[PDB]
Amino acid sequence: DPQDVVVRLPDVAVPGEAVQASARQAVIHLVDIAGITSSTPADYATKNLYLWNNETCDALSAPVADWNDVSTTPTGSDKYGPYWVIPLTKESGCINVIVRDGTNKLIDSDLRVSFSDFTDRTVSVIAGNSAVYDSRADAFRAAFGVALADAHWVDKTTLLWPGGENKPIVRLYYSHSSKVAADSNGEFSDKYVKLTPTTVNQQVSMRFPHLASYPAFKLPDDVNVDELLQGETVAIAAESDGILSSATQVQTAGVLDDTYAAAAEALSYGAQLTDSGVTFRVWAPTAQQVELVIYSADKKVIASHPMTRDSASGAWSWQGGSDLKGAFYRYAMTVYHPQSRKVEQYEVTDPYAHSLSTNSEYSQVVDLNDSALKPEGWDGLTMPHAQKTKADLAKMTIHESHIRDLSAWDQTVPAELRGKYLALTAQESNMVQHLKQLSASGVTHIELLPVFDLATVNEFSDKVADIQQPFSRLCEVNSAVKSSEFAGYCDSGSTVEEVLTQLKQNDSKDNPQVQALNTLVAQTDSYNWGYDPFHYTVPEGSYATDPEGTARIKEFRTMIQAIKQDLGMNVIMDVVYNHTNAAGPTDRTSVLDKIVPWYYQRLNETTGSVESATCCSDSAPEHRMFAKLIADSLAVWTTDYKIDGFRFDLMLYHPKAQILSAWERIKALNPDIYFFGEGWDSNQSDRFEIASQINLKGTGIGTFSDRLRDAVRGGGPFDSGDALRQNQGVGSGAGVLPNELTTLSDDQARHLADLTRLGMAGNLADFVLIDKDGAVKRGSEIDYNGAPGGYAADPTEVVNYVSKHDNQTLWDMISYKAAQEADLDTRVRMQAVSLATVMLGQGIAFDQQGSELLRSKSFTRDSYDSGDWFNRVDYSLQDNNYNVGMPRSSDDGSNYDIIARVKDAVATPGETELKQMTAFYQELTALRKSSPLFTLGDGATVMKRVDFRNTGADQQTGLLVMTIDDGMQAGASLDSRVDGIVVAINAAPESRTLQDFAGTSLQLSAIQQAAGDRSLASGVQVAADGSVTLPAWSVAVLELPQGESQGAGLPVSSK
Ligand SMILES: OC[C@H]1O[C@@H]2O[C@H]3[C@H](O)[C@@H](O)[C@@H](O[C@H]4[C@H](O)[C@@H](O)[C@@H](O[C@H]5[C@H](O)[C@@H](O)[C@@H](O[C@H]6[C@H](O)[C@@H](O)[C@@H](O[C@H]7[C@H](O)[C@@H](O)[C@@H](O[C@H]8[C@H](O)[C@@H](O)[C@@H](O[C@H]9[C@H](O)[C@@H](O)[C@@H](O[C@H]1[C@H](O)[C@H]2O)O[C@@H]9CO)O[C@@H]8CO)O[C@@H]7CO)O[C@@H]6CO)O[C@@H]5CO)O[C@@H]4CO)O[C@@H]3CO
Ligand SMILES: OC[C@H]1O[C@@H]2O[C@H]3[C@H](O)[C@@H](O)[C@@H](O[C@H]4[C@H](O)[C@@H](O)[C@@H](O[C@H]5[C@H](O)[C@@H](O)[C@@H](O[C@H]6[C@H](O)[C@@H](O)[C@@H](O[C@H]7[C@H](O)[C@@H](O)[C@@H](O[C@H]8[C@H](O)[C@@H](O)[C@@H](O[C@H]9[C@H](O)[C@@H](O)[C@@H](O[C@H]1[C@H](O)[C@H]2O)O[C@@H]9CO)O[C@@H]8CO)O[C@@H]7CO)O[C@@H]6CO)O[C@@H]5CO)O[C@@H]4CO)O[C@@H]3CO
Ligand SMILES: [Ca+2]
Ligand SMILES: [Ca+2]
Ligand SMILES: [Ca+2]
Ligand SMILES: [Ca+2]
Ligand SMILES: [Ca+2]
Repeated sequence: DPQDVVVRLPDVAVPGEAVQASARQAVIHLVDIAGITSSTPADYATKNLYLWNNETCDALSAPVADWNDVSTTPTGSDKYGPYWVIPLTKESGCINVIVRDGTNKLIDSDLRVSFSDFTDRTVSVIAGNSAVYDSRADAFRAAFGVALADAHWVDKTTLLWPGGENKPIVRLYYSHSSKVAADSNGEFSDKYVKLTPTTVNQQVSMRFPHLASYPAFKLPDDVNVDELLQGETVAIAAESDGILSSATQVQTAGVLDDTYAAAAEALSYGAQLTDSGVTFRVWAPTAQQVELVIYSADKKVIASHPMTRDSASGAWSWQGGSDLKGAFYRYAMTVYHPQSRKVEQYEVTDPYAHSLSTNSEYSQVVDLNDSALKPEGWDGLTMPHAQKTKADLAKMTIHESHIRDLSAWDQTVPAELRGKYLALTAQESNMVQHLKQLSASGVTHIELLPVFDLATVNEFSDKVADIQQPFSRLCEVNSAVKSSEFAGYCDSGSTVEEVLTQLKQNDSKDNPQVQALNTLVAQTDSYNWGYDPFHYTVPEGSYATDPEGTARIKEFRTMIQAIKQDLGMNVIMDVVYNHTNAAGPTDRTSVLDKIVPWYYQRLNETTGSVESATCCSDSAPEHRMFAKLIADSLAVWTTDYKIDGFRFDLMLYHPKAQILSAWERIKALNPDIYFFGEGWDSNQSDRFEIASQINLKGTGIGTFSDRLRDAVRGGGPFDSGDALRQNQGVGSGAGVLPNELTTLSDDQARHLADLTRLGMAGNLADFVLIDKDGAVKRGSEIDYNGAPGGYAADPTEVVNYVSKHDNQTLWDMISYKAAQEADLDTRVRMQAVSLATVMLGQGIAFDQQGSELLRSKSFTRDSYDSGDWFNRVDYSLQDNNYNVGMPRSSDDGSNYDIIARVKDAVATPGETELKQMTAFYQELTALRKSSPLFTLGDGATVMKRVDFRNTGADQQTGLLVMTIDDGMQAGASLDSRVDGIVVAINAAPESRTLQDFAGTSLQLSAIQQAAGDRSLASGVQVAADGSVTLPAWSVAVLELPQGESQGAGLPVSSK
């Protein structure tokens, strides 16, 4: 088309520098983009700089602090703009500048000119842009070149772009093999499509509501999208004469979904065994070439196959023989990546990989149904615990565990199984026997921290050193140790563990030496929580005895079978679909973003940079093919690994619709699978309806409740310093046993009691209780940091807990918070009292591995990379890992002062306390499952049967009294043995007497009577008249015994 105006650069040269700063000088160019378009010779008399020294930048020589002084006018100027020569006292550091016309800012931003980064101290700026450029050419190309990525090709015919609104020429340029750039004639001569303004359709605004305010443009219905998506596309806008306004890169995930997803969703992906052979398929709708590279066991290329592109789906496939089973493979990609703007060439593992080589370098063809990859009996393995009804689900009592935390320290686990899946098969080890005991007593589910393929442990054992090994080994594999203050131990002949123990003696807030060595250990040990996804649907390799090939698959299943069959527990996996470990075209662990660049990651709407609000490389579960990958991945964990439930990490970054979609998909495989996650606020509500506590009401999708958690623990996860001690919780005596720093008022204490009672009734929005002032409140009317406290529809949608892998352990919180006068035995009872609010509540019960052993991390708040030393759990019951060194200073350094003040208040728990806490713990879990009344499942049923005494403004502070009705006003007798239950948690130093049940023949539960002196209710007195005397820091479960008819019980009061 020749009538089309040709888009071109300004008909002016790219500018050199006006002047170059001399000694004790800096030079600022203002590149006058408007006057480069020229017309009228520009007048710069009113341009001026405001120059001042503060504390961070002070190099200016004679800065005039008078804001109203506009006399710092240009030193000179040429056709490209003015420049300023600025005297200096020094050529290092920086200067502060605001660029003005008169007193108005041309750049609404205090500028810092760093001599350290601009060594010739000669920089350029442009009006309306806070960026400091090294040269006018750079700034010039910034203004008249490609920049950012704010154009959004969202379906076949709709481009959303700011830069093109009310511009005469708006075009989508595209180049198959090079980056769209101006000619030798300054002309953009690459091929393009023409764009005409239009109106955002309803389907596009529904799909992309965060973009609905973007100026919309239409493409011809006959544009060949497949051709444009093969290379670079750049949206370009231009004036009426053809001069370039702006040019930006294009985000294409919307049009990729509109063009390909319907066809692509019908296909299955990865290396798939069939009856004819093996079918390979990978989704790569923008790739120019995909070659399947086949590797021998020793990683030699033994074949290379150009794959067949299916043009409806953008998937690539190839079919080979059945003998390819066990073979290693990668996809050789030829694909444009917008981040580098190059057509990249690299081999990538399969995102649908189901088996891996060591350290995930190669994917491997596997048939997960092979009986060689199954323990004997696998196919008939069943759930030891039902999950079918809401009452089934409410019984869930979760023990959140980590593969190394379980066995790394257990000398009774065979050495070669320590830190391995197979440690769970060590039937006589302390660890497994302790777990069996916990299961007999009513822990029902093991929840496993990441056992999918994580990135952050090196699976080549030669490159790893663990604290149980010689310190010389640590030196060999970690070259930083050589130049560390611990270098001398390289010759010591002792283990790293022996050195860390030795370092305990002089370790202090002033000499944090244990943490110092451990930070080096952490770089090259086997330890990480593993919230760092490499491949979503392969087991982690470092947890296998053999990480090379399929061995880990059978070992994983042997563990799963042992937990269900040897230990009697169901299994929940933590899954982390909300982010990838890395993105872009070069990083070793960028898998998804090498194959389909900019599709699987969530990007900033204007820069196209991968967002990091999760921590890392944010994913895009709102995109259709990643939603499919998630669902397909869960299908394998469900069917092929027999996982009973999934906990979604940062579920709030997922659309509600996508989570429910995945759930219906998985429920069609197994109807009893349970989904829950972290449903905080992801700040993504502008893009879709997030999968949050609030939005998931009624769905049956569970969420961690932070309500009872914070009320019982005290404070919040972002407390530091004195606040860690001041913010006592119900479990540590808020308002009844104050420590020396706190100012908690009685009203504040009663408010925590409201959140705790609300949580023990399942944290429902509609539950009705009497609040701290004696007023009638619905759950949703109790405040929690401004949000409605109660949010659920059924208690199965709420997971209560007072300790978790992240943030401080319960014991460390009690240690921060307990008054000096609380002795060691009282603190053990505070731990049990805290856990009682979870274990005796209607919400699903969740707890950190080792709360029953008073688990400590030496005050470490965030132990994800703190190794075996700080995450130690001692199943030989010698101690609780308390006081083993100051925690990592980079995250807890601002807590050293309060740590040192509170740390040594009482002795460190030893074997007597550990056994006592475990008995306490098993007493609580046995109580939880002793009656269906504790686990009613259905919220309306909770509302009809659960009530509280000792409420209102004159309540006895810290005394929690819950009643569960099994009498006629409620409905049927769900429990044949009792007409009602009373739960009384006396979180207080005073003994207390209940008269609410005078005359009722109330009696103590048989479980607690049988524990005798060892019971949380030791010393409870039930008088003849039915009054109950509760010791300090006690938990009592009482019951109305049943006679041969459902009695009156404990009718809920209508309020
Ligand atoms: O001395 C205490 C503060 O110390 C530190 O501040 C120093 C800076 O670090 C240092 O760089 C330098 O400041 C320079 C600054 O960085 C440059 O940007 C520039 O400032 C000029 C600015 O760019 C112009 O726009 C203009 O300012 C006008 C402004 O735009 C206009 O809106 C109005 O300002 C009024 C505010 O709108 C109004 O809210 C109110 O201000 C409140 C304020 O909001 C409130 O927070 C409180 O101020 C606190 C402050 O928050 C504290 O942090 C602390 O200040 C210290 C800083 O933190 C350090 O950074 O204490 C303050 C309490 O005294 O109370 C204010 C009420 O008084 O009123 C505003 C004024 O009426 O008016 C101006 C009109 O000119 O001109 C600016 C310069 O004139 O140049 C700065 C160099 O002067 O120096 C700082 C030390 O002086
Ligand atoms: O994103 C990086 C962080 O990731 C990890 O954080 C995870 C948490 O550990 C985990 O518990 C969960 O958090 C959710 C939480 O469980 C839910 O309850 C809820 O959180 C809400 C909370 O309950 C409410 O109280 C309220 O918070 C208010 C708060 O009460 C109030 O005091 C104030 O907050 C101020 C702080 O008190 C004050 O100290 C300071 O905070 C600074 C901080 O000092 C500084 O170091 C820096 O923070 C860093 C941090 O040090 C880094 O380690 C890293 O944080 C990560 C965590 O460590 C991970 O464990 O990066 C941070 C910076 O990005 O900067 C802080 C300030 O920005 O000032 C605070 C105010 O500015 O106000 C708030 C009210 O706004 O609302 C809470 C909502 O967030 O939901 C949580 C979901 O985030 O999951 C986390 C997963 O990421
Ligand atoms: Ca320069
Ligand atoms: Ca791994
Ligand atoms: Ca580590
Ligand atoms: Ca956002
Ligand atoms: Ca009954």
